[PDB]
Amino acid sequence: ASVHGTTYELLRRQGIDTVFGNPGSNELPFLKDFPEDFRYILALQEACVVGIADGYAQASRKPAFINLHSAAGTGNAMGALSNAWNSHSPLIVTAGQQTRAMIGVEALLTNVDAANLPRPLVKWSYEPASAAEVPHAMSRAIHMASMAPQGPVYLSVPYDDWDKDADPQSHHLFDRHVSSSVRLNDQDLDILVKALNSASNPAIVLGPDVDAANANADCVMLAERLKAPVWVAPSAPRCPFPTRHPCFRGLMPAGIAAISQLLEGHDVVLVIGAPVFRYHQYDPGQYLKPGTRLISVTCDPLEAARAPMGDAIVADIGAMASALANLVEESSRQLPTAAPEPAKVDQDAGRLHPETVFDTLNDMAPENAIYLNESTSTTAQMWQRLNMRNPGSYYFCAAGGLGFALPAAIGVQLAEPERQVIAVIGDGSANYSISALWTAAQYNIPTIFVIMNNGTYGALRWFAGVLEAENVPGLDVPGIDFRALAKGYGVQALKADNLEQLKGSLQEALSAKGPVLIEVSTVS
Amino acid sequence: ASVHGTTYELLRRQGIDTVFGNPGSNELPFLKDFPEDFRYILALQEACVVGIADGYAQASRKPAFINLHSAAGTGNAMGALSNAWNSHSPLIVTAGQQTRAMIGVEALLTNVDAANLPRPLVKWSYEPASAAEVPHAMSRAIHMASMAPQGPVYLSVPYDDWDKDADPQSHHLFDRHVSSSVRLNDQDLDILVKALNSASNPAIVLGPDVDAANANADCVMLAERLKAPVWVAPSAPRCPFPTRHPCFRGLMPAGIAAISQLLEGHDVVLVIGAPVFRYHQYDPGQYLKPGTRLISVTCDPLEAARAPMGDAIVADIGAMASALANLVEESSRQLPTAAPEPAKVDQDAGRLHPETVFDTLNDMAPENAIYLNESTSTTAQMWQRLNMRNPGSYYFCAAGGLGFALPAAIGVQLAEPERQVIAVIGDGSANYSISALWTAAQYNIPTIFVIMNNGTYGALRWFAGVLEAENVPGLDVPGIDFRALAKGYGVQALKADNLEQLKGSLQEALSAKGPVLIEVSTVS
Amino acid sequence: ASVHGTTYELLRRQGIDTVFGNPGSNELPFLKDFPEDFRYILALQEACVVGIADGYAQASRKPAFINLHSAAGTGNAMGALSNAWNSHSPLIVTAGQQTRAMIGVEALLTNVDAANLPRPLVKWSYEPASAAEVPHAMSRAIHMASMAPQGPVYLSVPYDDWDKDADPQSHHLFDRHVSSSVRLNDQDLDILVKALNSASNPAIVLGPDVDAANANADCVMLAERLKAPVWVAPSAPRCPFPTRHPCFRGLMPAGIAAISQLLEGHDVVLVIGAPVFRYHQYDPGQYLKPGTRLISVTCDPLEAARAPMGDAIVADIGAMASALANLVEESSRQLPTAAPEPAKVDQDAGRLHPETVFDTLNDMAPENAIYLNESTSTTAQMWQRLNMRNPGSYYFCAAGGLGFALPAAIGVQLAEPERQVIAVIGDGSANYSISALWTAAQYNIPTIFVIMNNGTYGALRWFAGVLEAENVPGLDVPGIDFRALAKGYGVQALKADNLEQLKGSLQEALSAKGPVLIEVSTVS
Ligand SMILES: Cc1ncc(C[n+]2csc(CCOP(=O)(O)OP(=O)(O)O)c2C)c(N)n1
Ligand SMILES: Cc1ncc(C[n+]2csc(CCOP(=O)(O)OP(=O)(O)O)c2C)c(N)n1
Ligand SMILES: Cc1ncc(C[n+]2csc(CCOP(=O)(O)OP(=O)(O)O)c2C)c(N)n1
Ligand SMILES: O=C(O)[C@H](O)c1ccccc1
Ligand SMILES: O=C(O)[C@H](O)c1ccccc1
Ligand SMILES: O=C(O)[C@H](O)c1ccccc1
Ligand SMILES: [Mg+2]
Ligand SMILES: [Mg+2]
Ligand SMILES: [Mg+2]
Ligand SMILES: [Mg+2]
Ligand SMILES: [Mg+2]
Repeated sequence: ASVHGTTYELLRRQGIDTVFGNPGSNELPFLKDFPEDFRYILALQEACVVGIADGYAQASRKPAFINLHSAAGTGNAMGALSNAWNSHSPLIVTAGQQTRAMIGVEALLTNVDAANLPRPLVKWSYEPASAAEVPHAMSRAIHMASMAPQGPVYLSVPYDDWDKDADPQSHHLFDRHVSSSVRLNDQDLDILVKALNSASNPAIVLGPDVDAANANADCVMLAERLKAPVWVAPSAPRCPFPTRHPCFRGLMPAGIAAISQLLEGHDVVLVIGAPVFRYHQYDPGQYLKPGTRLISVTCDPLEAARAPMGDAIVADIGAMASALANLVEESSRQLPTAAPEPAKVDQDAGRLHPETVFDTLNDMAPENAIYLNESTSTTAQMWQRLNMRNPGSYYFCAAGGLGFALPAAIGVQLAEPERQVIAVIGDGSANYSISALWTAAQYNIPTIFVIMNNGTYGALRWFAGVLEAENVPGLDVPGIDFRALAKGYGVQALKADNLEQLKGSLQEALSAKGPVLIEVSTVS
Repeated sequence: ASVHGTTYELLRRQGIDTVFGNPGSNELPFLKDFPEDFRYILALQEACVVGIADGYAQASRKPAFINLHSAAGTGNAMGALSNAWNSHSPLIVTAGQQTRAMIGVEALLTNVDAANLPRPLVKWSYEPASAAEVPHAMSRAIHMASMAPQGPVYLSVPYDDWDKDADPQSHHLFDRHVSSSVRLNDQDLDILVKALNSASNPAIVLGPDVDAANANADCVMLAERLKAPVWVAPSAPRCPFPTRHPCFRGLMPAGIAAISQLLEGHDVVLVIGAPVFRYHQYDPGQYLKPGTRLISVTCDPLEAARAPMGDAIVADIGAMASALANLVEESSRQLPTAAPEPAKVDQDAGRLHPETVFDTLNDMAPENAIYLNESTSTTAQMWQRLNMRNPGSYYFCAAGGLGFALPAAIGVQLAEPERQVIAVIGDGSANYSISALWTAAQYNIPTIFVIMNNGTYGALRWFAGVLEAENVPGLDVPGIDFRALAKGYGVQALKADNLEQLKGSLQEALSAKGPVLIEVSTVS
Repeated sequence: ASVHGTTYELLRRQGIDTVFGNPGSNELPFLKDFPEDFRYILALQEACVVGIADGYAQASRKPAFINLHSAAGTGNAMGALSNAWNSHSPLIVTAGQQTRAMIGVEALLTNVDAANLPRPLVKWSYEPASAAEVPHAMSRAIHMASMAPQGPVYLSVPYDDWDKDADPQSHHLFDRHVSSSVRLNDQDLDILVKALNSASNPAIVLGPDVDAANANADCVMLAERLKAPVWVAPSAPRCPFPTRHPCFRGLMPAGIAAISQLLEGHDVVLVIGAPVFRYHQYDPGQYLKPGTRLISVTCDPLEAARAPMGDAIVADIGAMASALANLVEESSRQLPTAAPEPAKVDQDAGRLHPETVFDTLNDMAPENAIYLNESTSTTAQMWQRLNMRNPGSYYFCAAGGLGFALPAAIGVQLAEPERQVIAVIGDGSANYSISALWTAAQYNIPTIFVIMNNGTYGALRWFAGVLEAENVPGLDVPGIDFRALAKGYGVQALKADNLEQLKGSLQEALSAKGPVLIEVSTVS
């Protein structure tokens, strides 16, 4: 058997059937004779390739396979990997290396010191010492990406390895099943449960890993039993709780002071599947107000280590959420009252306010719609005006790296063909991975792209204010015709300069059979 | 003064007055109060930012300053840096870090293990241990990028450093002048000169570093004195010799066997400013045929070390070229006869043959035009059909990383306002850094983009044929409207489906006052 | 031929004939059938192996070859490499890797992520992608270590590579000659020479690289022509000037303020072959007093970049020293007056004062003796009381890493069999690489070890006093019998509790035919 054959067998046996990539000569020996049980998804640029795969992996809750071209290709995807790292996305990144016979002279396309290139943005980076080792190395890649805490991995393979003979003993790799579905031991778990049962005024903070583990339901239960309010950890990469459940209290602002203020009065704060805490703006203060004790359940040792306060338990979020939900007692306290609906902002017949757009989307989008957010200055209003009842309904660049939403929305839509994906992207953000649109058109992936156009890097103008910065260059991005760009890549385009047009566009997009981009004129 | 003030003073004192970047919050403290003697060039995506700066640096022959946003921003430019590394481009890459007070918890936007991120694609990567150290660190960055062998450097700075007080002793950094303009010692230089004077049938091979050092003229002289043929080293990132000079013998094919064959019969082969040798395709054979001795003059120790044959001298290409040109004796041998003009290929009234395009470009483009090449399957014909008489007239992604030409052409044009830049880019390559177009429009940089559209990854289909590799997915890129894309970013667009239209388009583009993109229908 | 045969051929052809190492199974395939024209020097511990090789390389002024055992072996030598890096020691460090067939499972002895292990203490670190590449990789190692700035390199080789067939084209590696013997271009050199000729009160500061390039003589000339005082850069790893020459002004204290004070009044300060400046203690002040201009000639770009002041020229120290010495005019100024002999300290009939020891050594040691210093609290008196007239007469751990002197002295003695090597080592320092003594005994290398025994980490106690730091543990090292330790490794031992015994011991050691260790009772 060839390394080629054995590797594809390993891949299918491990459940992989899709390859996201952008071809190069170093990868031809791998891509040739592409198995009929596999499908290839092409993207015009590596940032888009990984972005799409990322969305696919996050939504499908299974690892995604990627194939890039040597250093340059890997390099173009580094930004995307920074996000994947923060979202614990199980991505298997493979890149073609020059033929071993020419790595020495460093012939064009030689990935020099390869394994070090994607570092420190991957859980594991490696290049086999021989062709027969490739299948084994691939096995390691697959599991390193899948084990908690999930994350991106990198494997570099010289192109002349594929045709070489594979080690017969490689078949032992095919059905290996590795599990990390673990939870705190019984004795210690009871101690925790008792603490929760004793809490006089508990509070729960949920992170992206909850949604990744599809522990949403269990968390809803846990929250109802403890009759506690639920917040989403700051800089939320995903939505781990139904935003209209009586317990939900929204997205926590990414500030130290802001959060300790919010948690004040709560004797026990239980954080699940989130870093403690992904702060953003500099909002100095107390990590926790006196009287508040924090307990963190994370799937990542690195998260537990850097938490500046509280205790931590490193385990599987799904296993823990389930266990806790079924052990805590039903508190006799009154279930929290649902937060009131947000106020309806004034809206004339001109350019739209973000609030108006979200309110409209909320009214017209299907209940199981999936949103992606890369409209950097409107995140707060968005989290308040969109009723997301189900899991996997929200995605935001986990590392703040723009250029994620657009390609990722295509991946998500590819993973969830039965759920309408709607990506709300700022006019500035839309440019980073604009070429991703082509993939949606080509494979007819019905993603809807709502471009919020205010002609400026809104969020930055905001920070400029708080940072009290003046004469800052490059904050405006005028002169971009998104309908023209959509046309450039074969995607139906619509324009919405006012509320009536927005409604009309949305209605048309919703019923359209292919991808659709709507350029919305928003207020600065 | 502040770290902010002192740094800008250091920058201007070191000749820097332009900042290429894409803003983020971590960089606001640095960009605020932007000095009036500086200019900011905004690009919609980091790959474009570095690409533009790269072209600017290569053409201006002076370092270029870049400002990116934390990890994600740096990550998006990794592909671009792979090229910069191969072309010895003096790029000073600076990226904003989170405020020191929040690096510990790893707040959103914290560049974790920062210095390791751009490795191994930079000569130096660093993050200061204190705010007062920033100016010094900046000084190191500037010089590390400028000293031979020039290359990209990385400096990460926590955003709260800028407002801090600078060390008064920093003024000692302002006017530091570091030189690496060195050449082989007298005794040894004479030994070399005598060897060249004794060569019965010498041959000269020139690399990108010759053009970078503007040693072109001196090399022409050297070639005429020795009455020797001149070749351009394989995978040429730049053109180091007038392509129509009687001695010129063209671009060497990137094959081991092909090159040793070419050099057979030449007793002494002098290679200047090039790696020995940037092979590409696997063309096994002898590094050198018996009877051929090789001598390499490189500015990079890494190049001299990995050369699989011949002797080497590590020194400044400019200094050496000059010295050699003035010391070698005038050989009595007959000056080589100029190569004959390439044949005119058959061309009907339909889609154009690449040859036709280049022949036309050669006839219509100004004599001091500057070309950029990212039409991967037509490089050979291009090098044969374009008469490039002057230095800095050709640029090709040094590492083979696509997405360079388009943004780089804008940088070159910005550096050479008096020379018409014409970038010939394949329809596939054009997508990688498509958003760069916006910058050309915004700053009205009159670059001309000629998109060779054959709807496929030509170079890849070719190779597929050698590998007789069949069933290779993702080799075609149909459905892209480049005129629409150009419109999307505000750039005048034209279409050329045949020779007459090509001529008309070129003529219009040439006289146009702003950037122009021409979509040319080429044969598959 | 085999990789084994071809590599040894490359080694001998490149002038290497000695292998310093400590064997392991991964290295057996390389060491078997050890060529008769090579010699192996065994050391009991890796820190000693590299230490010995380091001394050998520095004295012989040629690269030294080392062979260590996988990660653990490389690991034990990391401290030694830190010194080698600071002294620009051309060391070729090779370590045996597990067989390629077992690197995947990480069998015992697998050097994981090998190339990263010695980083950042090596100029180049690498592991070949195939057996046939080994000879080429070795070639790169040899040259990367030898080119300016010289330094240690690392090459990891799977043990199953040696028996594999070597690429026939490898013979092209055998006689490659790479040169970096370069100097500033003519035009710019004259500008420099004129500046020196115009200096009204020039000063010269010499570094270790001067002695490494054996540019001592030329510097003496240069100093006499300019009639300028000469200082040795702080933390001197070597002695670059005859310490009793009328111009010599001694070792500069490693303090910023101290040095700018020393240089005050000198309009032009020329620094050659030294970092600007290897400060040690925190002595804040001005880098240079107003009126002083500094010019640095360094062989290391990293040195030129971090210099906080002055101009710099990166070139070969030998070439530059020679050129300058023969171009500067003979100043009409009065040649500096030789510094007076140091005062003779009071010495009773008890424990000895360091001063007494040095005075005695100076009187009894041959004029071409070679000293090594690792008596951390007596460096100043030593530099004042030892008349070192010739080059390669002094060595001090370049990075301050103790455990260098003892093994290095053996290497130096092995390189200079005709010069008596005398290593003055503190009782604390002697322990770090104590086992090195065995090698001296085994190969009968007549090194003389003078242990300064005051039963305490003297230098640290000093610093403690500045910090007025009190209650610092682990500063005393009582209970060590060095004569017993010497006996343990088969080295003749002597004791000196007073001046008469010292004289007697030295006299006996000097005439002894093998290594000799003298334990000297010094005052605390
Ligand atoms: C790759 C990358 N480059 C730069 C940034 C910094 N940045 C953060 S928000 C922002 C503005 C983008 O705004 P847009 O999406 O147009 O909408 P708005 O800010 O008005 O919400 C920028 C440039 C980033 N996060 N990622
Ligand atoms: C960033 C990056 N991704 C992928 C590749 C691999 N690659 C090399 S040539 C090529 C084809 C691009 O072709 P195009 O420019 O459309 O024209 P051609 O000359 O090939 O017909 C590709 C995809 C690369 N070099 N760089
Ligand atoms: C490997 C290593 N460990 C620790 C130190 C720190 N250190 C510096 S000087 C010193 C004292 C050694 O003293 P000794 O050689 O006995 O003599 P004296 O200090 O009295 O001169 C120590 C422990 C070091 N430089 N290197
Ligand atoms: O795929 C390849 O071979 C490689 O990326 C390449 C091919 C042709 C031109 C530039 C770069
Ligand atoms: O610039 C920033 O602050 C940062 O990149 C950011 C801001 C807002 C949303 C996402 C990311
Ligand atoms: O040389 C080896 O094989 C290896 O270092 C080894 C061998 C036996 C015991 C421990 C370690
Ligand atoms: Mg990296
Ligand atoms: Mg905007
Ligand atoms: Mg094409
Ligand atoms: Mg290390
Ligand atoms: Mg002591």
